Order: sequence, then C-alpha cells, then structure tokens
Amino acid sequence: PDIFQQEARGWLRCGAPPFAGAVAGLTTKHGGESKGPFASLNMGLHVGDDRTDVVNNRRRLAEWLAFPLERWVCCEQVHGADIQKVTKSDRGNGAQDFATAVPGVDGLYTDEAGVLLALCFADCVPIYFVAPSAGLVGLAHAGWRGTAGGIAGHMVWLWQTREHIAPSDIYVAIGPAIGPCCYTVDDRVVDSLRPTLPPESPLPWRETSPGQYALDLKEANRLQLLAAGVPNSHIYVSERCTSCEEALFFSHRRDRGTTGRMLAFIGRRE
Ligand SMILES: [Zn+2]
Ligand SMILES: [Zn+2]
Repeated sequence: PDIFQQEARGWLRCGAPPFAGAVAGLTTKHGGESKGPFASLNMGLHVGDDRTDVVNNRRRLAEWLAFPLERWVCCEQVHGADIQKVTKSDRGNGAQDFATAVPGVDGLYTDEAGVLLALCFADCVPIYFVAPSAGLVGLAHAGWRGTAGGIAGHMVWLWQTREHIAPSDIYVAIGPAIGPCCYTVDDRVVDSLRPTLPPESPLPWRETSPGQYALDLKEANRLQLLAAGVPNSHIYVSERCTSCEEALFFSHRRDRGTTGRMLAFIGRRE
C-alpha cells in the first residue's frame, strides 16, 4: 500500500512509521470552495484564484487537522534550492497573504512544535523530512530546477552542519508528484540534473525518442538523498502520480497550466 493513505476528508496522511509523531500529509482536490479550474480545495494563493475561497479552503484543512491557520508557515516557492529555518515567530507568514510568505526559498524546517510547515504542489516533488529523536521536521519543494540545485541534499547538509544531526538520524517521505509516465523533458533539463548525481549512478530518466526523456524526479531526489547520507531504508517513496490520479490531484501538466494546488504539510502538535 502507498505510504500516503486517504483520510476521512480531502487529505492523504503520510503513513510511513517514522512520521507517526508528526502531523504530515498532502491534501486532495475535493472538499473546498474554489471553482472552475481551481475546483475545489485549491490551497494556492499565487495561482489567480479568489483569495477568500483559498483562505476558506485553508481554514477547512486547519479544522480537519485541528492545527489553526495562524500557526502555519509558508514560503514564496521560487523554484530554487534555498531553505530557511523557521520558529514560532514566523507563524502566519504567507498563511493568508502570499506577500508575507518567507521570501526566496523553496523549503522550510523547524525544531519547534506548534508550527505547521505548508507548501503548495501540483506536480513538483514534495519532500518531507523528520528526525524523530531531535524533533526536527522539514519540507521542500523540488521541481526540476530545485532538483538541479540540490535542494534535497541541501536540507540534509543544513541539518548536519547547523543542527548537528547525522544523516543516519533522518527519515524522508517523497510524496505524490508527476511520474515518468507523464513527464517528458528535453536535453537541457537532463543535462542540468547530471552533475547532481554520483558518477556511477543509474540515471532517473529514459530516452523515449531522440532528445526526449521520461523523467522520474522522485527517483532523482532519492538518489541525491542517498548520496547525502540518508539511509536507503529511511527513504519512503509514494507511487502516486499527480497527472495520472486525476480524481485526487491538481496537475500543472495535465490541466494545461491553470489549476489549483494541493498543500503538503508537516508539523508537531504542542
Ligand atoms: Zn513547483
Ligand atoms: Zn502519470
């Protein structure tokens, strides 16, 4: 069974055992207030939807999780590889007004309880991190650009060098994202990813016609995490494709660029 399992409402819980001490999951597209291409549980404030509808969708998740919206922390998600540590003093940033989101970063982490890290997705890879003994949680957004920038390994490096956590103490869930079944890219994308993988590494793409590659970004990020020292048995990977599973997910690719966003979230209850 997939590591992300359907709950009673419009969300999937991360069921990997090391995440049992955390509130961790990904929303699905149903149960909200938004309309048209955003129907209905659009969590993204940056996609041209009605802000009142989106805030109400966020308040609905907050009720399902018993984790108030005033305790969430969001980031700008610029498709880079930068990451910021956040604390209770950052609560609310980007929760109801996109302009207050943490600027210039694509991942967040915290060692405090009572802080819900909250990032938006509709094909890019959500990477959830936990160090259960040390009380750290993290969440990163990795499309091809962030993966080429090594965002996954950057989280591990920060936890090692700034938080004094060995990679062997980290566990990771790679959530629903677009699969190689649906994601075809050109030489420039794969050429950007090549230097981020070990020289002996199997390549997470297949050339399906000249200059066209079926790309597996989940696997690219898993390989980077392995190279950064996270143990194989600590990395859980969802098999759900956001483009294929149209009944559950918004997909930037399938929906031709105008669609909602799911929210990936992780935090610990205070
Ligand atoms: Zn993205
Ligand atoms: Zn697919």
